[PDB]
Amino acid sequence: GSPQAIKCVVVGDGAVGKTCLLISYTTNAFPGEYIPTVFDNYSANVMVDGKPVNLGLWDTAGQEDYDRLRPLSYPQTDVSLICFSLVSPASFENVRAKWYPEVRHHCPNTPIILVGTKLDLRDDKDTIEKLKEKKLTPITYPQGLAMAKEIGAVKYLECSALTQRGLKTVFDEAIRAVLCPPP
Ligand SMILES: Nc1nc2c(ncn2[C@@H]2O[C@H](COP(=O)(O)OP(=O)(O)NP(=O)(O)O)[C@@H](O)[C@H]2O)c(=O)[nH]1
Ligand SMILES: [Mg+2]
Repeated sequence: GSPQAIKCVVVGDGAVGKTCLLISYTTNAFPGEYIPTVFDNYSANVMVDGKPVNLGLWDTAGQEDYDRLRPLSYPQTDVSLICFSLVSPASFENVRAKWYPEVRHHCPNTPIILVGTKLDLRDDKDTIEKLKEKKLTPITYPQGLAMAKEIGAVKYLECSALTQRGLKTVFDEAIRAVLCPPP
């Protein structure tokens, strides 16, 4: 047959690491240094569970200024990654306050993966200490999983675009959430 075409849209607050996640996955290199994007397209031709897939990846802008344009990326979405940074509690709460409602509205009845980004920073002695000074604490795995279940996500996954810990898994699971498994 042909590789199954699967459209995956990536959303979440500005600076949670959406573009880095995509560039790290598709090229194996982490981009130079930060810079907001305005809807870039990426792709991956891969095997998952013995099936070839053409994964089309749609990056989106997290900033509020791009709210009116973001919806143009949603038609025909097969799976959505809702991203939050593990070291930004606000970005976590925005999963329920903003991103889930937006995705559910524009992409009803398609799978969602919840992605906790910047896993390397949850492990950063410094970063922790620094969050502490601000009365913040990183989001834990159980906390993340609970958000996932609240929003009906098929999976909760944690990763670092920088170290690539758990990176491949995010995309294999986004594809698995779409494919029809064996009998
Ligand atoms: N430590 C660390 N930093 C990361 C990781 N991923 C992205 N970052 C950093 O976080 C910042 C934002 O990343 P970026 O991918 O541009 O975020 P975005 O979600 O695409 N922002 P926007 O919605 O504005 O386009 C950059 O400084 C980038 O280096 C990570 O896995 N670990
Ligand atoms: Mg970006």
